[PDB]
Amino acid sequence: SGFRKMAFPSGKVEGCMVQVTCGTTTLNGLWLDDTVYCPRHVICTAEDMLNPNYEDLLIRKSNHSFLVQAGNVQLRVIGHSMQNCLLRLKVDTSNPKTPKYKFVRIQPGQTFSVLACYNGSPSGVYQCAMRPNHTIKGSFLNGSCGSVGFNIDYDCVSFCYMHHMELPTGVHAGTDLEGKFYGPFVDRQTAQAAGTDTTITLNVLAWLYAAVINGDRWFLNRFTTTLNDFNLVAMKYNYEPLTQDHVDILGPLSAQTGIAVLDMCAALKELLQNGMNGRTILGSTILEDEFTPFDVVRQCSGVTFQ
Amino acid sequence: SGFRKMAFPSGKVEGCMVQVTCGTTTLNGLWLDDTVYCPRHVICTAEDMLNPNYEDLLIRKSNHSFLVQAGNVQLRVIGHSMQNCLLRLKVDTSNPKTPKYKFVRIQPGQTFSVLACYNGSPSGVYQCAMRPNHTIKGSFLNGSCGSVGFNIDYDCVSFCYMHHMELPTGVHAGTDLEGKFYGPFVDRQTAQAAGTDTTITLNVLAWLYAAVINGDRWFLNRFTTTLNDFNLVAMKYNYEPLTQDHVDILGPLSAQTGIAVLDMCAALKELLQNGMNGRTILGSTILEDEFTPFDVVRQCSGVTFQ
Ligand SMILES: O=C(Cn1nnc2ccccc21)N(Cc1cccc(Cl)c1)c1ccc(-c2ccc[nH]c2=O)cc1
Ligand SMILES: O=C(Cn1nnc2ccccc21)N(Cc1cccc(Cl)c1)c1ccc(-c2ccc[nH]c2=O)cc1
Repeated sequence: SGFRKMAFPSGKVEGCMVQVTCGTTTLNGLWLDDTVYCPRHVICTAEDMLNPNYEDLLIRKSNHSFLVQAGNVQLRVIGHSMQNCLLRLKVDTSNPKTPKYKFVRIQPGQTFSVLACYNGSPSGVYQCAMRPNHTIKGSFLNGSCGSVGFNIDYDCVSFCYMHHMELPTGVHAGTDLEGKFYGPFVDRQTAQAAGTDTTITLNVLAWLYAAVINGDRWFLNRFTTTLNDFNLVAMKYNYEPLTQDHVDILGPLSAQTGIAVLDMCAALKELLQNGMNGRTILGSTILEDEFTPFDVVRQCSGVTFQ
Repeated sequence: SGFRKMAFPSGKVEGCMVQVTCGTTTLNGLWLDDTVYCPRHVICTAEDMLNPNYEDLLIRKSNHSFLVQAGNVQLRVIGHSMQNCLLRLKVDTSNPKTPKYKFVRIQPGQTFSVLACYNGSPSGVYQCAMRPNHTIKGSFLNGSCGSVGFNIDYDCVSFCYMHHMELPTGVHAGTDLEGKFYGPFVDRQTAQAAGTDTTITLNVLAWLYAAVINGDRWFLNRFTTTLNDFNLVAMKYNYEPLTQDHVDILGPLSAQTGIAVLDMCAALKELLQNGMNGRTILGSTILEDEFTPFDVVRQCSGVTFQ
């Protein structure tokens, strides 16, 4: 029993974190096989951030413009290239701690673990969601750029995020491990801001199923809803519209608890309209949206507490 | 910016997790140097849990009654002894991944990271507090016994918890790494229940200082309080009494934000009496008590957003 915002064990990723220095500028990088990946803003001075031409900044560097430190070991850079908003540094040594890995581009609403790093040293791990507005509500200080997000499946690390920026509202923006930003953001100083965000409906439904699995039914009711009537309520409360694909994804949870998806939707409509009236769900007074249906199945018992 | 329930990176502990089997009974153990530590209930059948005499159950075992599996490697047991509610197994191999470590007995209100394990395989990591009632609000399923809690300080792992039991209210009980239970609990079937719990006052004050560091002052007020007048309010709301020692611990946070501790206490008295009136603090609608003053300093900027 219990339900916590659980991260994946971080060891497989800790063994891949290094420090990358170009002159006075330092941040973190990810060392897989004989390549180091890092934010391309490592080649900038603070003043270069105002309006950098990365092509122009990079052609002015050599291999030896870059220092890579792995623990107390200097790695020699033997090649370099830009890939979208990342630099790829070829190094003289393959990382002997390289796990089985993949690079994946996650979708909005999906969750991942972040390993917060400073100076190539891991400091902490926590679980995030990719918001609908393509930001993450992380916890990062200056020096955290190049920190990575990931999932683990059967000893394979799926890297999905590399940290680049804190936006003016204190949320975070970054790239996949091909250096494409999540959302409309750019690695230069502009008036860019986080767009309006929405609650991840699918995740709130998954977490209601988690509270039932764990033995709580108080918020259920005798009503059902149509998807259209649910979505008129969602629009009012700044919830993502629910789709048939979302209903289908909730099938396994529905089957484990014997609660039809649209009957769970009816419960959520009533929670949104009426509020929680001093009650909690899995220890929370608000409707949590940072657990996917997959996260609930990973963490909860396969046996409902009936 | 941001504030998250952050765990310590788990790698140093992942490298120490093994599986311990005595007949049909399996759980996790911790492999440091040439010793494996695990809950002594590994020597029980399910029926033995009703009223086990561990001295009597153990004298009936040999070294070869115990199988220890580290990945796909069988470790041979060459000695065994009971230490309070743990078994200590001597093995033929020193763990080459043993980190610098210590065993510490933490105090109520202090936090640690849990590495949830099944069959000697780590599955997840999350941060907990030791409740005043000597339980943790973990997330554990059957098979999780022998999972450990820890802190990390400068590459030294301080082990503080080993998982033994889920109590009837779905919270968790365990031991230090000398096998002494936290709280009044015993490793046998009794009517034992979690005692009444209280909110960790010190931690709520630390988290209010975190919200100020991160740039939020909305809940502050022009009042001050005495420690006695604060504690009459604490008694009413099931908060731990605040002590002078707690005031002294908050000195560094007070100094960083320029808010006197008793002025922060006055803010908390007003939040308890009036509620949050639809507002949030660091994204929360409730007063969070699972961050210590040390956790706030670790995670937050050394520079207040003034
Ligand atoms: O948000 C960042 C870096 N950040 N990432 N999480 C953070 C959390 C807290 C504080 C800062 C953080 N920005 C701003 C930015 C502006 C424009 C484009 C981008 Cl992509 C990022 C940043 C600021 C300074 C520098 C810099 C470059 C060269 C030498 N020295 C430096 O400081 C780099 C990035
Ligand atoms: O709470 C546990 C084991 N637990 N720990 N977190 C859990 C989370 C979810 C479910 C069970 C969990 N109890 C109960 C208990 C009773 C009396 C004393 C203690 Cl100390 C623990 C437990 C139940 C069964 C067995 C058992 C022993 C031998 C062979 N097979 C078995 O199943 C061991 C412990």
